[PDB]
Amino acid sequence: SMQEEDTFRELRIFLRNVTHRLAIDKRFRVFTKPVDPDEVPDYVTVIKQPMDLSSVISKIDLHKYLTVKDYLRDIDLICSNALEYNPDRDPGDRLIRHRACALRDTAYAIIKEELDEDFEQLCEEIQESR
Ligand SMILES: C[C@H]1CCN(S(=O)(=O)c2cc(NC(=O)CN3C(=O)N[C@](C)(C4CC4)C3=O)ccc2Br)C1
Repeated sequence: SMQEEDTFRELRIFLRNVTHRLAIDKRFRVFTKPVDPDEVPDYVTVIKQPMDLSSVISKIDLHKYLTVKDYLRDIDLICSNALEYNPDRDPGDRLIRHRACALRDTAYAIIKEELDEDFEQLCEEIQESR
C-alpha cells in the first residue's frame, strides 16, 4: 500500500539522520569512506563484507533496509570488521577498536532514545508480509 511505502520512507529519513550524526562525529571519520584499495590492497582479501557509513547511505537510498534491525546489522559489521582487521595491542589498533565500539554504542544509544518500538514493530510486520 501507499501507507506501507510511507512507513518505509519514514524509516529511510530516520536512518539517514542517524547515519549523518555518526558521519559528522570527528571520532568516526575513518569509518565514513570505504578502505582505499591502493593504500590497503589486502583489506578486500581479509574482510569478506566491507561496510562503511557511505555504503550504509547508499543502501538506505537503494531501499535495502526495511527494519532498524537490518540497519544495525550493518553498524555491527563496521564494528566487527574493525575488531577483526585491527586486533593488535598497539595503540593504533586499540584506538580504531575503541572508535569502532563507540560508533556502534552511539548508533544503539540514538535508536534507544529516538526509535518508537511500535514503528520498528510495524516495519517488521510489513517486511514479514512480503
Ligand atoms: C585500514 C584500516 C583502517 C581502519 N580499518 S577498519 O577496518 O576499522 C575500517 C576502515 C574504513 N575506511 C578507511 O580506512 C578509509 N581510509 C583509508 O582507506 N585510508 C585512510 C585515509 C586512513 C586509514 C589510513 C582512511 O580513512 C572503513 C570501515 C572500516 Br570497519 C581498516
